[PDB]
Amino acid sequence: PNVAIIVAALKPALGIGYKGKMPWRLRKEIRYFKDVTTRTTKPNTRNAVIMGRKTWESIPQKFRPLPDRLNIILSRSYENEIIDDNIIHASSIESSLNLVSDVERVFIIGGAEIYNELINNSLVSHLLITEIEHPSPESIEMDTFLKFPLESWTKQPKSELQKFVGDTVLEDDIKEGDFTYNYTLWTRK
Ligand SMILES: NC(=O)C1=CN([C@@H]2O[C@H](COP(=O)(O)OP(=O)(O)OC[C@H]3O[C@@H](n4cnc5c(N)ncnc54)[C@H](OP(=O)(O)O)[C@@H]3O)[C@@H](O)[C@H]2O)C=CC1
Ligand SMILES: CCc1nc(N)nc(N)c1C#CCc1cc(OC)cc(-c2ccc3c(c2)OCO3)c1
Repeated sequence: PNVAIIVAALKPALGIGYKGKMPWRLRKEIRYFKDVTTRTTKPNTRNAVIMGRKTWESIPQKFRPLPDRLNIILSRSYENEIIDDNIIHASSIESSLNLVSDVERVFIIGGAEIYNELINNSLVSHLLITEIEHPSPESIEMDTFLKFPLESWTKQPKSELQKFVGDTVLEDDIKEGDFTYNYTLWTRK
């Protein structure tokens, strides 16, 4: 299964959150998030999403786990166990892949502690970074930042991104309030 990292970051500091939660609510970006992590090319198969313990708690308690997707929560306290059909607790990402079978794609959906560690892993080959632009980056309060070495990564064209998402609509320069974001694909050099 292909392991990929999906994230929304504000240029150029690559910020993601403030005081434990996201400092922006983009309606079309959430729709993009729901479509890519669910869509499958192979018959009778489903995609998996790996998240941190703090992200799982921040996600609405009545709207968890995420429907149509295999929810995997990383925790050093919990053992490699299967609770139900959708929720699986694992210590590492290498152990979670061996435990589950018949999975097409694997997505990494948060958070900061997970992003910074899994970027330097051989399993991850693709990045679905949503680069957000703002006229005044200093105005938005931020304390959480991404530590990615994008110099070792190659930015793929829009045609390569379209193949990865399928028939998902990709709009250029999506303006919501003051924010302007674009979907980009990244592969290892
Ligand atoms: N815009 C975006 O694309 C998104 C932004 N975010 C932002 O990121 C922030 C969340 O990041 P953060 O606070 O770091 O929370 P995380 O989701 O990264 O979870 C951290 C917790 O997960 C556990 N953990 C971390 N690494 C491992 C590991 N390697 N093995 C086992 N367990 C591990 C630890 O708990 P334990 O010791 O119990 O195991 C730790 O306390 C939020 O503020 C949010 O705003 C998050 C998702 C998306
Ligand atoms: C959807 C935001 C997002 N975008 C991208 N590009 N990558 C990501 N990893 C994420 C994310 C995330 C975790 C998260 C945290 C959260 O608490 C603040 C709420 C949501 C969330 C936000 C909107 C939702 C939803 C979940 O279910 C469907 O509608 C989702």
